[PDB]
Amino acid sequence: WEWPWNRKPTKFPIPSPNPRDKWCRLNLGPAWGGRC
Repeated sequence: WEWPWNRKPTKFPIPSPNPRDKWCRLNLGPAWGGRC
């Protein structure tokens, strides 16, 4: 009860990731549609 753990981080590591992150450039399929 005396150590710096306030306001935890954000913006996970490594830039706009390829892996399942903002992926999809067109209309998907399996469990998608219209949306990303």
